[PDB]
Amino acid sequence: QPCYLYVIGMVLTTPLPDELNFRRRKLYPPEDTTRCFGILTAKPIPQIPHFPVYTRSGEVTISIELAASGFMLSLQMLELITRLHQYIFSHILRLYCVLPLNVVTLDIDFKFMEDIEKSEARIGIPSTKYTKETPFVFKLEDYQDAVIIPRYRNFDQPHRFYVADVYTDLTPLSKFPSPEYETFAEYYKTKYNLDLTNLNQPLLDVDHTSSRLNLLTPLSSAEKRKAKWESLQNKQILVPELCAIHPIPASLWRKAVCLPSILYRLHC
RNA sequence: UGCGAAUUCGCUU
RNA sequence: UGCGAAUUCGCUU
Repeated sequence: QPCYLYVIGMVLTTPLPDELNFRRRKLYPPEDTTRCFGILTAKPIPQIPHFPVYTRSGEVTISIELAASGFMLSLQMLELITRLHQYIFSHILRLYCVLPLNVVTLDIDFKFMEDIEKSEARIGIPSTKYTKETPFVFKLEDYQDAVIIPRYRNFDQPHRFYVADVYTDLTPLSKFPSPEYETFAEYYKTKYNLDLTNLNQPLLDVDHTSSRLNLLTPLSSAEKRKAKWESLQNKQILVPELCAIHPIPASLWRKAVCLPSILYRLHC
């Protein structure tokens, strides 16, 4: 049997208005980045009507458009698409084929997949050898569209964070929030015993990547505790030298988290 | 919107 | 060894 390839078209048709931007976020139109997701099927898809997913940035209209049909794919290629599929749900979201598309005309982003398979920060936390002679080097560009994880805690279940702001006015030698430490560098030294080989780097603003499965629609003592918690998490200021960059870029992570909504919608 | 701890209560016959 | 409610605390920077 041949193949059918659909694009999951996303547009932010209604951006979050100021009065609903409680966590005062930056809005992120999906349509601003060319890479996105798609569905590879054996049987064709019945043209579903446009439907909204409610995301951090506003109301995104989802549309399922046909990209190709009646073509073939090699076993090796299917094995790759497949592995990726399992990776998206087991590792990215921690939950026939969902795969990434990208221009060169949208198409299967095999290279991107090859990079995910090749990256050392794809499953957990990679090791590094920063020394005085081989210092951590900060390239701003690597933190524009990025998702990072702390290298120094949660080995078994790494938390992942959107880079929300690069604070260039800050350094690990800037004053630390809590009184018990003079500086960021001291905090990580006294507490985690981490030495920094770069004391000029900017610091990072973060935003948790976690989401509610179901976004098809727009509080107890449980949200009352998860309040202060999730709030403190997003008030955390991170040091790049201490964070690994995730192979999946942020702007696609934003799109990936709409996937469980969309597939639920399509199966009904 | 998590990992845990304690305390006090509701639902069964 | 569940479904919920309230109260008070621990872990992040």
